[PDB]
Amino acid sequence: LQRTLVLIKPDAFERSLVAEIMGRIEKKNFKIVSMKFWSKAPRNLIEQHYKEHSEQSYFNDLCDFMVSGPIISIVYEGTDAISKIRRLQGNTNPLASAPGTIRGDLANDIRENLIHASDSEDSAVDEISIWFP
Amino acid sequence: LQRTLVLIKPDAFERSLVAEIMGRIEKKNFKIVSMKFWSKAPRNLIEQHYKEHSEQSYFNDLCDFMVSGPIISIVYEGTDAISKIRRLQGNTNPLASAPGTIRGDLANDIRENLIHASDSEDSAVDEISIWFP
Amino acid sequence: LQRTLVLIKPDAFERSLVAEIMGRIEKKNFKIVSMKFWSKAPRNLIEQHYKEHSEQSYFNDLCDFMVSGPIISIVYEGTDAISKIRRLQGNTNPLASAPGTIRGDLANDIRENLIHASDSEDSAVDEISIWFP
Amino acid sequence: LQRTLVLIKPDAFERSLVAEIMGRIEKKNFKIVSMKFWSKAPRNLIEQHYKEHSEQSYFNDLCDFMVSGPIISIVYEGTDAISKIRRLQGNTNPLASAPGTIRGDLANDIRENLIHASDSEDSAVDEISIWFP
Amino acid sequence: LQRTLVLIKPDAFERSLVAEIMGRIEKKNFKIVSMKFWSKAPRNLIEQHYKEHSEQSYFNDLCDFMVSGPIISIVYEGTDAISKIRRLQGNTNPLASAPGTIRGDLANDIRENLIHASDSEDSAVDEISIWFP
Amino acid sequence: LQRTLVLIKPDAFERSLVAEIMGRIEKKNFKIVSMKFWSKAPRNLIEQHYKEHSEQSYFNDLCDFMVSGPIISIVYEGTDAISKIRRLQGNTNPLASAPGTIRGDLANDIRENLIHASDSEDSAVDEISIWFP
Ligand SMILES: Cc1cn([C@H]2C[C@H](O)[C@@H](COP(=O)(O)OP(=O)(O)O)O2)c(=O)[nH]c1=O
Ligand SMILES: Cc1cn([C@H]2C[C@H](O)[C@@H](COP(=O)(O)OP(=O)(O)O)O2)c(=O)[nH]c1=O
Ligand SMILES: Cc1cn([C@H]2C[C@H](O)[C@@H](COP(=O)(O)OP(=O)(O)O)O2)c(=O)[nH]c1=O
Ligand SMILES: Cc1cn([C@H]2C[C@H](O)[C@@H](COP(=O)(O)OP(=O)(O)O)O2)c(=O)[nH]c1=O
Ligand SMILES: Cc1cn([C@H]2C[C@H](O)[C@@H](COP(=O)(O)OP(=O)(O)O)O2)c(=O)[nH]c1=O
Ligand SMILES: Cc1cn([C@H]2C[C@H](O)[C@@H](COP(=O)(O)OP(=O)(O)O)O2)c(=O)[nH]c1=O
Ligand SMILES: [Mg+2]
Ligand SMILES: [Mg+2]
Ligand SMILES: [Mg+2]
Ligand SMILES: [Mg+2]
Ligand SMILES: [Mg+2]
Ligand SMILES: [Mg+2]
Repeated sequence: LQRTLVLIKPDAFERSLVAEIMGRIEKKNFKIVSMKFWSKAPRNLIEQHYKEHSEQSYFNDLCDFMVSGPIISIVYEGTDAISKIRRLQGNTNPLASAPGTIRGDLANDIRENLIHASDSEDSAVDEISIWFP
Repeated sequence: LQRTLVLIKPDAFERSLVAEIMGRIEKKNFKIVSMKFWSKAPRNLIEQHYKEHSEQSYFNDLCDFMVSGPIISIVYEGTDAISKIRRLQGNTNPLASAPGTIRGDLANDIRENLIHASDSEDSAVDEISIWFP
Repeated sequence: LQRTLVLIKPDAFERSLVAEIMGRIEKKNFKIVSMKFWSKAPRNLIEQHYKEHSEQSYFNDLCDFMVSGPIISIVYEGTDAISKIRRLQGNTNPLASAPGTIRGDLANDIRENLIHASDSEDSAVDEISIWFP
Repeated sequence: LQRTLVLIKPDAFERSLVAEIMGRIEKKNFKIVSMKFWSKAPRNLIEQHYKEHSEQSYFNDLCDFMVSGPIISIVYEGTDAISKIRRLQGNTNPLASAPGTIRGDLANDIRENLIHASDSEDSAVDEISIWFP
Repeated sequence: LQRTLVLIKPDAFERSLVAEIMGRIEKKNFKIVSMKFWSKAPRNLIEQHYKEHSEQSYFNDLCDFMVSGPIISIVYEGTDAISKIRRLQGNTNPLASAPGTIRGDLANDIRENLIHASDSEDSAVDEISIWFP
Repeated sequence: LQRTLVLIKPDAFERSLVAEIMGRIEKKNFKIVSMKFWSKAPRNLIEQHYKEHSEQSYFNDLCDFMVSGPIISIVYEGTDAISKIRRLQGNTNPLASAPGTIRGDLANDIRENLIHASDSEDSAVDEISIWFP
C-alpha cells in the first residue's frame, strides 16, 4: 500500500468538476484515508506545497491561482497509489495529456489543470505532512 | 440563500457512490461551504444527529449502520437549498422514492439509503452545529 | 425477497441501449439470478408471454416487433423487486412515462418501449416459467 | 408527427451543459430538423419570442439574460414532440421542477433555467417562424 | 488561439451520438464560434472538403456516405485547438484509434468514423472557408 | 468478421460494473452473438479456460477467484473484434493498463481485473468451444 496526496484545484470548483474528478479515482477503487476542504488555502501553505518551484517564472501566478477559490486535499490509499493516480491525472501540458486521463479529457491549460497528485514516495510523505500536519 | 447539512452515508462508500451523489448536487449548482471526512463518526454525534429517533425501534440499528464505515458531512449553500436537496434526495421508503431522485435511482433499503439531508431551517442549523461546531 | 422477469426488447439492441437499461437496474442494487440471450425469440414463447393481449388489435404487431431482433430475458432478485422495477420501467404510454424512468428518458413509442417487467407476483412466476422452464 | 422549437440558453453555454441538454432530447429519439447557433441573438428576436411577457416585471431582465451569451435554436421533430419535450424540460420554478427533468436536475433559478421549449402547436409554429424565417 | 473545423458525420446522427461527441469537445473547454446544421450537405461541398482525396479509391464511397444523412459543421476556438481536437478525435483506422478518444471509444470503421477535424493551420483556414464562406 | 470470447468476471458483479463493461463494448458497435450467465462456473471449465496457466503459481488462486461469484460469457462479433476488444480491455498489470481502457479506468489488481477477452484467432475458437460447446 501507498498513500498519495491529491488536490482538487480551484478550477474544478469553478467548472463544477469536483465530483467528476473524485469519481474517476473512486471508480479505480482507491480509498479516501483523509480529506479536508479549504474555502481558501493560506498562501503560505501553497508556497510550501510548491516550494520546489519557487524560482520558476510561473511561481507567483501559480500561487495566485491556487488561492483563487476552494481546494479539497485528499489522501488516497491503495497498492502503488502514487504512480497509478499520476497516470490517471495525465501530463501537465495540454499538448501531451492523453485522452482518457483527467487532464486529457477535461483540462485545457498548463496551470488551470484541475488536479495535483504526488509524484513520488518521497514527495507524498512531504505533501501529506503539509496538508495533514 | 440557505445552508443545509448533508451526510454521505457508509453504504455510499461501500458501493462507490460517493461522487455519484455529490455530483448530482454539484450539477444542480449548489456550493460546498464546509466539508469533513469521518473514517468513523463518533457514536455520540450520530445519536445527537438522530436524537428525534432515539425511542424508535430502529434507532440502535440505525446508529450501528452509521458507524459501520466512513461518512462525509457537507454543508451546501444555495437559494432554498434545504427543500431543493430534500427533493433530490427522495423518499425514505424504497416503495415511494421516485426515479430521478438519489434514493429512487440508487437506494434499495429504508435504512441503507445513501444520503441524509436536513429537513427544515431549524434542523439545518442544529445539524450544522453538531458536525461543524 | 422477490424475483421478477425482465425482457430487454429488440429496440434496445437496435439503439444500443442494452447496457444503459441493465445498468439502471444494476445501480438500484438488483441482482441477476438467471439470464438468457435470444438471437430471435420463438414466436410461441412471445405469444404465451403476451397471452393476455391475444385478442387485442395490436397483438400481431406486438409479436412481430418482439421477433424482429434479439431479446435478453433476465430474472432479477431483490426486496420488492416486482413493484420497484415496474416503477423504474415507467408507463407504457409515452405521453405518461415520467422523466427519470427508463421509458420516460429513452422510449418514444407505445410499442417500441425497450423493456418488459412482470406486473405482479403471479405473472412473475408465470413469466419466469416461460423463459426459464 | 410534430415540430417544436427549443432554445439552449446562455447559462447552458456558461456552465458547459449544451451537450448534456441536447443529449437528453437525443436519447428520447427526437430528431433535429433545423438548428442555428447565435453568438448573440438580436434583441428584437428575443422580444418577439417572449412577446407574451412584454408587460411583466421580469421582461427586461429576461431579455438582458437572453442576450448575455450564445444561444442555439433547434427545431425538433417527433410524435407529440411538443408535449413530450415540455415534460423533459420541467417546471419553470425551481421549487417545482421534478428530479429527472432537465431543469429539475440542472437548473437552480427561475430565469437562468437552461432551455426554452414551445408550449403548444400554435406557439411552436410562431416560434419556428421567428428563428427560422 | 486557433480555430478548427469539425464535422459531425452522418453516422453520428444514425447512432444518436451527436451530443456525446459534442460533449467531449465541450468538456475540454473549447468554445463554439460558428455552427451550421445540414439536412444533407451538397455533394459538391463534400468533394471540395475532401478534394485532396479525389484520386483515392474510396473517394466516391466517401462522398456517398457524407451525403447519406445530416452533418453539423462547427468552428471551435481555443489555444492549439487544431492539434488538441485531432488528439481527441483519434486515428482514422479502428485498429489504431486509442481507447479514450472519440473514434477509439465509439467508431468501428475506417469510413464511418463519426467526426472530421482539420489537421493543420493551413487546412483549417481552407475548410472553414468551405463550410463558412 | 471475427468472433471473440469475453468473460465478465466475478469482481464485476461484486462491484456492480457489469453494465459499465458491457456498455463500453456495445458503444464500440460490437454485436452479441451468444451469451450465457453462470451463477457459478464449474471449476473444471475454469481450469480448461485457463489451461495454459496450469503451471503458474497463481493458477489455484485464479481458479478460486473465478468461481467466487457469477460470470457472464459472451461471444462478440465484428471486424477484427479480437484485437479491438483486447485494446479496449487494457493490460493485465494495473501499473500498465491505460486510462481509457476498461482495466485502466476500473481495475486495480492483476487478478481481479473485471474482464477476459480472447487474445488470438486460435484461442478465440478454443474458448468459444469451451463456453459454448
Ligand atoms: C511546468 C509548469 C507548471 N505550472 C504550474 C502548474 C503545475 O500543476 C504546477 C506544478 O508543476 P509540475 O510539478 O511540473 O506539474 P504537475 O502538476 O503535472 O505535477 O506548476 C505552470 O503554471 N506553468 C508551467 O510551465
Ligand atoms: C422511518 C425509518 C427510518 N430509519 C432510519 C433511516 C432514515 O434515514 C433515518 C431517519 O429517518 P427519517 O428522518 O424518517 O428519514 P430521512 O432520512 O428520509 O430524513 O432512520 C429506519 O431504519 N427505519 C425506518 O422505518
Ligand atoms: C396497450 C398497448 C400495448 N402495446 C404493446 C406494448 C406493450 O409493452 C405490450 C404489453 O402491454 P401492457 O401489458 O399494457 O404494457 P407494459 O409493457 O407497460 O406492461 O403491448 C401496444 O403495442 N399498443 C398498445 O396500445
Ligand atoms: C414566470 C417567470 C418567468 N421568467 C422568465 C424565465 C422563463 O423561462 C421565461 C418565460 O416564462 P414562462 O413562459 O412562464 O416559462 P417557461 O420558460 O417554463 O415556458 O420568463 C422570469 O424571469 N421570472 C418569472 O417569474
Ligand atoms: C484512409 C481512408 C480514408 N477514408 C475516408 C474516411 C476518412 O475520414 C476520410 C479522410 O481521410 P483522412 O484524411 O486520411 O482521415 P481523417 O478523417 O482521420 O483525417 O476518408 C476511407 O474511406 N478509407 C480509407 O482507407
Ligand atoms: C500474469 C498474471 C495473471 N494472473 C491471472 C489474471 C489474468 O487475467 C489471468 C490470465 O493471465 P493473462 O492471460 O496473462 O492475462 P489477460 O487476462 O490480460 O489475458 O491470470 C494472475 O493472477 N497473476 C499474474 O501474475
Ligand atoms: Mg508536481
Ligand atoms: Mg430526517
Ligand atoms: Mg404488461
Ligand atoms: Mg413559455
Ligand atoms: Mg483528414
Ligand atoms: Mg489471456
